[PDB]
Amino acid sequence: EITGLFKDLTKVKHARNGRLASWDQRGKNQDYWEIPAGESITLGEIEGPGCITHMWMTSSCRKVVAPSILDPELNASAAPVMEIHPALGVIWDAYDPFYYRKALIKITWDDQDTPSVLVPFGDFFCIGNSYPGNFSSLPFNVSLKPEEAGKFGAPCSVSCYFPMPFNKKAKIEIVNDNELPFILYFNIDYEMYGEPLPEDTAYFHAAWHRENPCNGWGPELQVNSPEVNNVTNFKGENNYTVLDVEGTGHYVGCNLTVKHFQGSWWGEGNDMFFIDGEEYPSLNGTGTEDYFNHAWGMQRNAYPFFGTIVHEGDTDGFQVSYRWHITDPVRFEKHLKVTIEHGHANQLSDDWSSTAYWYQILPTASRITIAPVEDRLPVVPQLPERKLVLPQLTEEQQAARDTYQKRWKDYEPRRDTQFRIKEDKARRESKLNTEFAKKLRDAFDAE
Amino acid sequence: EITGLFKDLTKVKHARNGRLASWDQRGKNQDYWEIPAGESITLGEIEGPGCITHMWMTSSCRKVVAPSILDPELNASAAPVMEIHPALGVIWDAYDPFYYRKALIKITWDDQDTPSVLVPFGDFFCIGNSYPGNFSSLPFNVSLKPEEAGKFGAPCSVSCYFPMPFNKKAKIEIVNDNELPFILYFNIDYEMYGEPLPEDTAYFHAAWHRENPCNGWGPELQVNSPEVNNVTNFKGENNYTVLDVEGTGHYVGCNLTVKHFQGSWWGEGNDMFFIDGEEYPSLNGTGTEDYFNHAWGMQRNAYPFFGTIVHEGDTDGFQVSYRWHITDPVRFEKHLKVTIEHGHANQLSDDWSSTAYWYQILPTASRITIAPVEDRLPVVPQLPERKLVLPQLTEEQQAARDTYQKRWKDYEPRRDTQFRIKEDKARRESKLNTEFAKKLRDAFDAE
Amino acid sequence: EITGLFKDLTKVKHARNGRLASWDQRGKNQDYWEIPAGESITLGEIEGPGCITHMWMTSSCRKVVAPSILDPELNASAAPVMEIHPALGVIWDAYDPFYYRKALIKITWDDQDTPSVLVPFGDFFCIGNSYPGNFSSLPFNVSLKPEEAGKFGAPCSVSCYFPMPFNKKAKIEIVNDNELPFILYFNIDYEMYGEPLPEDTAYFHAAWHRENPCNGWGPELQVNSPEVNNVTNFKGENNYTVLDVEGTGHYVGCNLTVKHFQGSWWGEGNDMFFIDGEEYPSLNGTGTEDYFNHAWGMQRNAYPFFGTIVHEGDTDGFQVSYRWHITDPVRFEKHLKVTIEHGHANQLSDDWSSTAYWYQILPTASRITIAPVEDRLPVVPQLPERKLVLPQLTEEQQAARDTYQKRWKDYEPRRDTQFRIKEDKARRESKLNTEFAKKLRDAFDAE
Amino acid sequence: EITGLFKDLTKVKHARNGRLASWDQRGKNQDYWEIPAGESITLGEIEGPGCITHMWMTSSCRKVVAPSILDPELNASAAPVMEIHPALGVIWDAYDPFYYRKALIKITWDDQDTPSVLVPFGDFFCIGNSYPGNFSSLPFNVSLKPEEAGKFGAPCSVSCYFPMPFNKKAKIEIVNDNELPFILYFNIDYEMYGEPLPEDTAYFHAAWHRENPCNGWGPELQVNSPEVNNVTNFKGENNYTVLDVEGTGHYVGCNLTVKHFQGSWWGEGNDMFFIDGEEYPSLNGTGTEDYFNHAWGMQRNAYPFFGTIVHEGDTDGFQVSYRWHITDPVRFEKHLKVTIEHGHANQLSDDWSSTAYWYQILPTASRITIAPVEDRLPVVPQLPERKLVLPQLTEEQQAARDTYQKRWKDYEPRRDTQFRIKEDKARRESKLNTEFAKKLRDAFDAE
Ligand SMILES: OC[C@H]1O[C@@H](O)[C@@H](O)[C@@H]1O
Ligand SMILES: OC[C@H]1O[C@@H](O)[C@@H](O)[C@@H]1O
Ligand SMILES: OC[C@H]1O[C@@H](O)[C@@H](O)[C@@H]1O
Ligand SMILES: OC[C@H]1O[C@@H](O)[C@@H](O)[C@@H]1O
Ligand SMILES: [Ca+2]
Ligand SMILES: [Ca+2]
Ligand SMILES: [Ca+2]
Ligand SMILES: [Ca+2]
Repeated sequence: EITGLFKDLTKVKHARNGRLASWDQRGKNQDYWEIPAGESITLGEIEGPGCITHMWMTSSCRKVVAPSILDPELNASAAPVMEIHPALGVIWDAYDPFYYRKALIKITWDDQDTPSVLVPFGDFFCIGNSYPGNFSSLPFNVSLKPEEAGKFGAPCSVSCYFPMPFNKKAKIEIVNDNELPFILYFNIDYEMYGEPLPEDTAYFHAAWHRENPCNGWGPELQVNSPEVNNVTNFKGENNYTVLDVEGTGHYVGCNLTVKHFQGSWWGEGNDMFFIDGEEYPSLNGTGTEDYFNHAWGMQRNAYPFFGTIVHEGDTDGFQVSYRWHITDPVRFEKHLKVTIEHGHANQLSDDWSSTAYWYQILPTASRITIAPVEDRLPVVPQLPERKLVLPQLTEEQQAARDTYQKRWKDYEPRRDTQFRIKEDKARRESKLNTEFAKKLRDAFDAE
Repeated sequence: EITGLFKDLTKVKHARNGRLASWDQRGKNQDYWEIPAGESITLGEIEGPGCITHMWMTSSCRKVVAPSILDPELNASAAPVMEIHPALGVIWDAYDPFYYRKALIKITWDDQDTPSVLVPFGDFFCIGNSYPGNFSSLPFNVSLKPEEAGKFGAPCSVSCYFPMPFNKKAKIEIVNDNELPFILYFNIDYEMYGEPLPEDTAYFHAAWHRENPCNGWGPELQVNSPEVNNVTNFKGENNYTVLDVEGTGHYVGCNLTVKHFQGSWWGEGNDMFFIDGEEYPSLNGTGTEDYFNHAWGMQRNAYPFFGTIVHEGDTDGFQVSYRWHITDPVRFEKHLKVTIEHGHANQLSDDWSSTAYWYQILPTASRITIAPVEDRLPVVPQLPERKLVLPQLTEEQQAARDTYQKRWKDYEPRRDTQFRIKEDKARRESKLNTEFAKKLRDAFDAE
Repeated sequence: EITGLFKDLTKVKHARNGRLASWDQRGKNQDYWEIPAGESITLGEIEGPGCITHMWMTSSCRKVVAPSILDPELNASAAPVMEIHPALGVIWDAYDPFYYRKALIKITWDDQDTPSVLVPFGDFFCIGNSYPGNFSSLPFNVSLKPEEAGKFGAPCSVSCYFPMPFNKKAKIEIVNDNELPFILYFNIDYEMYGEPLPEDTAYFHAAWHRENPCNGWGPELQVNSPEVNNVTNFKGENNYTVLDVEGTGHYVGCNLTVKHFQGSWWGEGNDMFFIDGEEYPSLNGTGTEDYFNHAWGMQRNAYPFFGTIVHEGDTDGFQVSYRWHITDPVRFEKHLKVTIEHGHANQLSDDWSSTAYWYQILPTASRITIAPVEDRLPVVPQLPERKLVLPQLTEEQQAARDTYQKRWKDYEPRRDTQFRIKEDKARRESKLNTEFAKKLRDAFDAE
Repeated sequence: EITGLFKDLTKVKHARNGRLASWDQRGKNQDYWEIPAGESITLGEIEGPGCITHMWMTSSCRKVVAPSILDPELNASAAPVMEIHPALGVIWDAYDPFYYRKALIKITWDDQDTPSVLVPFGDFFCIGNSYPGNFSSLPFNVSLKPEEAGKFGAPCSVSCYFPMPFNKKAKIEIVNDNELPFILYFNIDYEMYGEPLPEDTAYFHAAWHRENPCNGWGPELQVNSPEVNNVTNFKGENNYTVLDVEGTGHYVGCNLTVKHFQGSWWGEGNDMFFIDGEEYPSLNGTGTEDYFNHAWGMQRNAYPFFGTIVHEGDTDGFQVSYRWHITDPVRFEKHLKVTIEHGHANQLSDDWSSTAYWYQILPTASRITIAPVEDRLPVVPQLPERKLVLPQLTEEQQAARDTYQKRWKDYEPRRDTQFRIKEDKARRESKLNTEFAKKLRDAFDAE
């Protein structure tokens, strides 16, 4: 009979599709949710048994910083994002650079008392450092326009093909720790099953970590100096920790964001895997790019199972990398610790953050935590404070300043009102999304 | 034991390879078929049980438009396509622009009364608008030389890796509705099985559709104006129809060719899927690029499961896109309607054409039809006619024109004869292909 | 329940991960082996039952050609490869151009009296002609820096995802026929199983071949001339042979390196497959790029199942191509001969070399042999020997020459000593890798 | 003493700078003129003796096609050009494609009864076919953003460094034959002399011509066919005419716009120059790209004295080329005819237009004339008429259409009012420019 990776297309399954989407439930063209500031919102709850098969999202986070001559009430029903150059003098909706780190995606399975996915919104979808890079891999993709590329908080399309099965419940939320609301478009595709999945089905988990700085013993020594290279590290007690989880499952890989400070090479450190509580690692690697299957540094390649999302050569000292263990998972019966030396023998004190992805049987024994929002922001240089003192103003210059400020006082509250109306639609459609998914489950189960 | 997408490589299967190919059955180097004008030709018939595993093709359609100083009889045995610049003045075989829409690929399973695949030759192989774009995806690939790219009817290699099981019969035909013959190279690889395929085996299906113009209510209104955006559309009675099919199976995606007329954006319309006769769509999308897993327009990306084949930014207003639902298929027990609003709430009157791909158990309940050839040609701007008046001619210029017309009246019928000869080879090898596949079937079944 | 190519991620397997790596077992930052000149070295032996799931390697081979002002003893403990421009006048470690062809990879399964893999180190990893090209495919990848690309012996990352099951034993070796040692970094991942694999399990095999020159009847005749194209070849006695193997299994593809001499096109020859001892080929192709799923020449494309690794357009007359038959394998019960005509009807006398990959049930019936190292080297044009005569020397010029000669006489032997020390580390780590793999085997089976 | 092309920087000149500019004479930031539709406007008149040394311009011509949610009265005081994507739904100011051909630049010297420069605005500044290309040469330059390039009527900066001496008067005018007004920014630099120039001083002249179609004897014969190539032409009576002028002076070159119809090569025709009424040309060229100092076609090169502005390989069949005879001028005592064969022996019937540049002693003997606006428009292919029909409209769709039509009824006249006010400023500043230029002249002469 039929073999190979396409074989399942040649047999029918009695499974019912459903979809959680930001679709405009007024039937109009606002097919996005305005996610409120400082709030969690449920994209949907799905009753199992079923499986998530595909996620697509895109997003925008703009801060109103100047009055516009665009009617704000009518503007609210036009295109949702005013991609208009500030030089035209007619509007200024600035880019919020770090909104991908200020928002989390949170997934809970089977009404467990802990989430199984708790990751910044960006990093989950392989946006490191809140700074998108255009790439394709087999389970994750980012479609980023070249004219939006190379800035913090650039808009782009994200897609996830990692399957997420659940016997009883799926609850998918966005946690917005931002002071600003943001626009989220999403299509979360699943299928519902007519019979339970095997009780030992492995469920999709993801967790985020940052060490900033890494606790390096030699940050001021040149990388690859004879003195650094002859230091020993076997047990890897101080290694950067990608994942430290208790249970039965397999790790399926990571993304890694590195901001490197000395301007040599951040990546001499070995991956070291500790399976099921062993004291010394059974799986020893050779270097950090080596783990990501590049060599002599990272290259501007993004391959199905590994590579570069954002290359250091294109940025102010930061790299985003990924490797998927899809046909080569790292398996564990009791425990897995995934580590990488942060520089050779933990020499360096760079800014490392990572998303770890794994599958495991429930219950989820490890309690997944997230650093608070103030520990999630990119490290960026800052212009020194310039204490501008106004020259002597003509009456004409003072009246321009006063007229503009009066426009700003009238305009900003009118935009605020339009934001509040859209946030109301989001909270309303959150409920509707869960209600329709319940109706779909019940109608499917009834036959 | 062995898991992951490569696992079937680790176990033998008692199945016998065969291949339908345009190989030169004289044993010489004309390993192509001259497909005759206005005729159908059978690439081959294969007795089941078996599965199509791979198709590769390439093609050329030239029109002789000028006399050549190349001996036409010897020229017939040189390379099959005279890629010689018209400025050399020695030959002119002009490119036929729309031959990809004028020819169909037609596949009938198990001696059914209706084809299960009836699609223009281009569109089946993800050439939209008879206008190749270079790209790769998991099931379909086009390899297009940059020097041939950017023109109607460019030569290129096409490859398909969608499996096509059949229990009783496969009949693969080209329907050439062109006034010209065209050169076809092909390799269709299949394997033969020793036992029947299960009765719930889903068979490969594809069908082509166009709405030109779409029935837009606001083609002259600016896209994303507040008036357009506050129109409602829940039921999608007037949505563009990608697929409307009765049976049990699953949709596995589409290509979509859009020629956009107003010069704004064509893509605001939501995908809406109607499963198993439901009145309101159960699967609600957010936008057309969103369905194709891009955002804020389409990008010049072609990923394994989605993207752009031909970008609007490179063309005279047209886009060719695809999405594959290989791990996330849209299943149906009785019926499936795959629709997309043509602009938000079907505002727009653009030229939309699509290839829908799906698998279903037999029988093919739905008679698959195709629009006639006059309805399949790309919409292109035309130069105004120029009623050129010859100047007063010198004797020398009159002699040149007469000598050239004489050369043309001798040369064209010599080229016509060489075409007719190659067409007799194609008709001969059609029969031989089916005879050999029968020998191979009988020898395999004897052992 | 769960379907599609990711499905195996949703079930746990009670299998234990292991890895053979070049990790520094002093715990320091020499995570590479200095592979000795004219020696074989075991990367590791693993006791089955198990499966290789992933290999990553990179390599460097430099010849010391000038004295350095870098302290040679300290330099041994710095970065392993001195990528320092010779115009600085401080060091010169020249690139060894053909080391990819002078070293072999050699894999023996279940203690058989033949290796099952015996292929030049480069060709195995889809580096043809000892001349890397940057590309991705589903099973094999090369990540080559653009700065390093376009030369013989360029450093690059290689990865292999073809699974390699074994019930009793895996033995992975490098055979270095080079007069120079070379640096090898490697990570070889596998999993160990608690029960045997089915005895009918198909084992990974690969073998290498070269015809230089091919035995052409008409190398001086223009390709695609009428005289060439009307020559017949049905039976393919003189076809280039990619593979000729007795057993039960399936061919999963090749790489092919062609150096072309006449400056026209090397690729008119058809693939012809002979299954189970048939006299005439049952699988006839149409041309060599056609086999590689390109058309009208090879393109600068590398797609998941086929394409170009190195494009003839970018070199001095040579191409490196691949095709993978992963979902479309060529199966055989008794025998398989994979051939391609070398030019149409074997017209041409070019330099062809290939790696064939297949799976088969044990035993390996025939010894896999390899051409000796003198027959494995790329064909490169040579500068005529420029018999330089020194002019009359000033005393200062003579003293400069003597001083330099003297530095070289002291420096070279100090670099030799440092190579011998690293070679001793490789031989020591060879034994430790096998001992650790046995400990892991025993501790796994103990549970 | 000092030599070379820089030498004149080492000697002072008792000459006064002046400048005609579109500077905002309200002292605000509208430093452009809205040139009224269907009017001429004087950029300025300058009393001699003096010399124009430098001209810079840019321009914009938008058509309001949709209602804006931008307040139009406030919008008039923001940036002058709403470079805002129509897909945002907030504004639509469409590009007018042919304004470069609908407006002329007209310069009259010494109050003569003819202009000495009468050339379409675009063509004068080496914008051919109302289609800018980015380039630099010694006397003319275009700086065109890549984002704006590849479209009719793209905004770009133009600069002219040809000197224009005048003993008595310079009058510089724009002649706007467009139905639409357009924005013009300009800076025209000159110096004023304290004594007359020698009376024999040669004055700058330019004239424009178009032959569409050219009067070809053989447009349907393949270019470079032996029949075409053996037709003779010594006297060039039917040659394309770049310049045909009576006086004493020198030709300093041309730009040439060709739209080529047969898709071979337009450029086999020789330049032939007839000096001082000779019957047979004394200067015989070899081909059209040869005249332009390219070969085997035109290249994407733009060099100080010659090259390509717009390359045929980037357009729908049209090329724009230039040559400057700055050190190699073509001198005449009584008469010059500059001709080029329109294809070999005037075979072809393509669309040729040119700007000829020359210097000559006054008087300008013959009126410089120009084809009327309807004879100046690029030849472009036209889409067939779409004859859309509205479907049956919902009450909602009808209400949206009525609301949008009402917004447009109100909005368009509001934009018309703002254009009329800016046109009043242009007419006002025309007078002020000439008044100020007279005050400068008188103040300088007083000194
Ligand atoms: O890729 C080989 C080695 O080169 C260096 O960049 C190290 O990080 C690595 O282990
Ligand atoms: O990608 C987000 C949204 O942007 C617009 O171009 C819409 O087509 C889409 O719904
Ligand atoms: O790809 C079509 C044909 O063109 C030539 O390059 C041949 O090698 C091939 O069979
Ligand atoms: O450049 C040499 C010759 O090549 C052809 O394109 C002719 O137009 C020209 O005279
Ligand atoms: Ca290391
Ligand atoms: Ca929408
Ligand atoms: Ca052939
Ligand atoms: Ca000529």
